[PDB]
Amino acid sequence: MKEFYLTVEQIGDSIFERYIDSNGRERTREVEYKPSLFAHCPESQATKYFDIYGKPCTRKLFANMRDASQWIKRMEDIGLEALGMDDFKLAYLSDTYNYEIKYDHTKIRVANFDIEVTSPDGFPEPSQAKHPIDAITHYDSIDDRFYVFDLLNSPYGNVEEWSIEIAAKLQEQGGDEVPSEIIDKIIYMPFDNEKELLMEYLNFWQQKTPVILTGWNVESFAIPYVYNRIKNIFGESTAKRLSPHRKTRVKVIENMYGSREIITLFGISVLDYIDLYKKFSFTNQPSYSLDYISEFELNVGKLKYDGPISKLRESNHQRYISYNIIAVYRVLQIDAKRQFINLSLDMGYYAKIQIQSVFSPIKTWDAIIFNSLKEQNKVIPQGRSHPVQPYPGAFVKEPIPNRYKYVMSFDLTSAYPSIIRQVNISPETIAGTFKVAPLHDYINAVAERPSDVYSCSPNGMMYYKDRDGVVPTEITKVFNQRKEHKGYMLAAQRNGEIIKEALHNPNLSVDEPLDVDYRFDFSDEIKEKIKKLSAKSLNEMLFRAQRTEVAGMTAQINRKALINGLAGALGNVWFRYYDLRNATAITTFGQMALQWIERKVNEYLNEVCGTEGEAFVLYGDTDSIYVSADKIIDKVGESKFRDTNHWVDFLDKFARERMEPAIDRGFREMCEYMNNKQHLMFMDREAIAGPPLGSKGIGGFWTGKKRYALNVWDMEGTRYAEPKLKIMGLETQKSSTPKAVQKALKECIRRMLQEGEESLQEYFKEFEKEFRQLNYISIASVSSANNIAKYDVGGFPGPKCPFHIRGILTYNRAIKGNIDAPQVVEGEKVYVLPLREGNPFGDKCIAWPSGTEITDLIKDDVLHWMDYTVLLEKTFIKPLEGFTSAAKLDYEKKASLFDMF
DNA sequence: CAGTAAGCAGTCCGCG
DNA sequence: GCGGACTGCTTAC
Ligand SMILES: Nc1ncnc2c1ncn2[C@H]1C[C@H](O)[C@@H](COP(=O)(O)OP(=O)(O)OP(=O)(O)O)O1
Ligand SMILES: [Ca+2]
Ligand SMILES: [Ca+2]
Ligand SMILES: [Ca+2]
Ligand SMILES: [Ca+2]
Ligand SMILES: [Ca+2]
Repeated sequence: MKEFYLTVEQIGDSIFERYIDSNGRERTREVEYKPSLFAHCPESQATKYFDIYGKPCTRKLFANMRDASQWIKRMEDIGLEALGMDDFKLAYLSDTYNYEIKYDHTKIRVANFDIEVTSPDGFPEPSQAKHPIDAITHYDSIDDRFYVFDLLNSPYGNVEEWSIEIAAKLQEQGGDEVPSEIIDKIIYMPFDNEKELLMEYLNFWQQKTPVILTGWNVESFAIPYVYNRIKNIFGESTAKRLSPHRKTRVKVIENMYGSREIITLFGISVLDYIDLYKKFSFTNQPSYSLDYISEFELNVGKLKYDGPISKLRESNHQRYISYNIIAVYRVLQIDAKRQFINLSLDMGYYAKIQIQSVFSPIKTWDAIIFNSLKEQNKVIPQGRSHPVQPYPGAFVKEPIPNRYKYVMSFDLTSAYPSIIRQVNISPETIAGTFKVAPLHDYINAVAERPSDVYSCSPNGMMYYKDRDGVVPTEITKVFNQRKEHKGYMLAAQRNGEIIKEALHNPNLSVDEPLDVDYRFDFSDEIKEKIKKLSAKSLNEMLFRAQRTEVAGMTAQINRKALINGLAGALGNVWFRYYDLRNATAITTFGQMALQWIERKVNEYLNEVCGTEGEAFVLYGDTDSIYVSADKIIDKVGESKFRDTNHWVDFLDKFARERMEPAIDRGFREMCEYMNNKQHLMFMDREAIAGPPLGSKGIGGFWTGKKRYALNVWDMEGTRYAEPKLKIMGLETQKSSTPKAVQKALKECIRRMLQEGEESLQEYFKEFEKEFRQLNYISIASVSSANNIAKYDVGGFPGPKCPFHIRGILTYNRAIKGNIDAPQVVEGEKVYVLPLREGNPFGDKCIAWPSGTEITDLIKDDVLHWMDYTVLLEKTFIKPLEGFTSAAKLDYEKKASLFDMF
């Protein structure tokens, strides 16, 4: 097999590399890597190295990495550019793996661990590590085993051994329901004392040294806790054994407010699953507890126990251990679904970076572009300092707030990356500037043609047409990967809808789910067999289809994020190729394209309908248009349609056979006008939206920019078994809106769009009458809580104190002098409730940590004083009034003359 | 981390 | 009470 790196570090003048050799064995080597850097030189001097602009360079080979770093400094002191890859491990990987990396995940040791620490005096701070580690569960991907290290004797209580037999039993038998599929994979090790536990853990770690290290909050909790506890008991040298090269750094994490402490283990790649989830999941969650995320992702019940966690070990050690094991398994289950570890490996190996660098698109792109340029003996420019400067972004059309009955949407495939490729936007392809006219002159095709030689953006930039830039070249490769995975995602989705249909008529049989590849559209033979399956087999197939769809989503959406991050990186002062000329070339071309095509679509539709001046495009955002199809439907007449699916077909055909050719023609003209390198503006139909045939549903509505709802029948070629709501921006979509409120508002919207005014009034009336019964958590608002200290003035709200911070301060007073009460953590999320006048908390709201029950001390008082009226008005009624006035509907029946009888 | 646009909640305060 | 300036937070792209 081909070799691949596992980890790489620079330590002084050595590269330390862990790798898989040609026999699939793990090895470690220390290499005294001699880096090269580059300086411009005279033309008269023969060389094969040129910078990205074609100026000749001489290579400088250094005796060692420190000489190279010192040289960079002296070049700054002289005032001359020091060219080449200044991150020497990236140069090392590029030299050592000068081919596309084919990796084998089965040879990569992925460790997933979690620790428990009993603490009587509040949260056990990792930087102090003053309490014994009383349990570790460490799952090893190569052994496929959960290694359980269990402390039997502690100053906080001596306990009996954990029982695997009780662990396996149902909770209704008194057991812990540790899933049966892992029972045989548990290797249980009890210990008489913490020192032997930790010594054995370190010996185990030595034998099975993680390459990828993950778990839930491991970076901010488990790793620094284990490190510091070992440090405190044994000394530094012993704690450094967590690093295969015995090197660690205490690293400070700083954004804007405050700072925390993480331990960098040299030669390990830490991918904390919480950070993987935040970067790659594209959710915003009200809470990031593992119980909360597990429930959301896996539909598994909360891990339940009596009393506080600080008393759980002594009261029920059996359950204490079982829950530590389950917690480790839950992260593996989330990963089997979401496949974020697989994604990280793919992207890391593609770029040739440290795997943990996948969190940084700047570092990812820096390395991809470096490897690409190196191939052609080209030399990358030195990174420079730039002051942060604002620059313009997308255009968003102001919609007329209204109901909109029939709507078809279109938007550009991979808009920004496509602009980059079409225009040929790249550091080395800048050809010059032209004299710019106001944007509107380009939109209306009245401005002078920018160039007869170069490819242009309406921001005034011109680009070469003779050859692709490195940015277009590399962005295209990742775009193509994205496209392949999106294809699989969409096929899985369509296949899902086939199964849902079939589920209307399940067969009364005992049979099995078909063995099929859900990434490909089901053949006719598969469809026929599906129509004969039991409900059990169909449901199993649906679950499997949806799992495939999720896997495709992870792979495609994060590749989309990476390429979109390249368009962004051009406006990031930290990027090697930062250039506001290029960042603005992209955004300004986008504004033009949207408004250009708005004009073209309006002109086309006024033509087919025989009108003038009428606005068919009602909305657009960045690269999308929403076209009113009322007139199209009305031209055949609603009476002509057999059912909903019939008009959906008709509009689908109209979009494909009339709209898209017209759109393509308009964009080809724009490409010619801008003299671009390649026409790549592909604006495909997204949504077909409307009310159910013969209903009083309104179909859709807009309240304003980035705020709308549509009843959709077909999304990007997926024809739904049941209509789906596309809601953007409205409160149903915000993590800040109470759970129960999101649900009620969504049902109100469903009724509006599918059923009409009267249905809406029925549901509102019922919701208003019943809502006081809803669980307090389900009706609590949610907010991130930053700068708690800034607004805290002796425990009371300072000037301009935000509502949610006020709540926290209320909470802090209510729990003051309580060591065991959960503390609100700076920068984390809180639930927030309003309080009625004259409550014992002495303020108008309270907040507590999100994803948790409020502490029992005050729970009963919060419940007694919760202001249901304020809650209702602010979270439900106010947004609903916004929706209904926009749609010209009433959520309460108005008096009519019929009332006289 | 460190792409921009733009919505709504809330504070503070004006607005005769 | 609304709205304007402002802070805070959260989406849509
Ligand atoms: N998360 C993001 N980061 C940076 N730029 C973004 C992000 N989301 C959207 N954009 C910018 C770049 C996109 O090309 C453009 C249009 O957004 P959008 O339609 O969501 O994606 P897209 O056009 O790149 O992919 P798709 O093919 O799925 O439509 O807006
Ligand atoms: Ca725990
Ligand atoms: Ca798009
Ligand atoms: Ca599309
Ligand atoms: Ca059937
Ligand atoms: Ca779009």
